[PDB]
This record gives sequence, C-alpha cells and structure tokens, in this order.
Amino acid sequence: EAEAEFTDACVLPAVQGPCRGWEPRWAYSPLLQQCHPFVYGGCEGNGNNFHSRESCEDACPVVDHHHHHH
Repeated sequence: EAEAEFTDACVLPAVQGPCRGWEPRWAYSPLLQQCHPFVYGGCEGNGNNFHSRESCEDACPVVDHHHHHH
C-alpha cells in the first residue's frame, strides 16, 4: 500500500507550523474522511502537508494504508 505504519498523514491533523506567513496547502482530515485545502505557514510542518489535490487524495482517501489495528 502506502506503507505508512508510522504517524500516517491520513491519521494526523493538518499542521501550519510556528510561522505567521500564510501559504495554501492540502491536508487529509479523517474527521471529514477526505482532504481539503488549508492555510500552512511555509516553515516547518509534519507529513500531512500536500501540495495539490492529487497528492492529498493519494495520502487518503484510498484503500486503507494497512494500519496495525487490533
């Protein structure tokens, strides 16, 4: 799959970063079961930061990235 057993972008919230500059990005929302655009800060952020609709939709929603469920 997308192998991401670590802190998966699909499982993580969007992160803006510590700055105050504003740059549009895409992040997956599990609470929305889908991606949406958001205001990112251009500086440091986590893996749930996509550059396009495309890349975010691959991040999810697709077949469940084989997470270590019970």
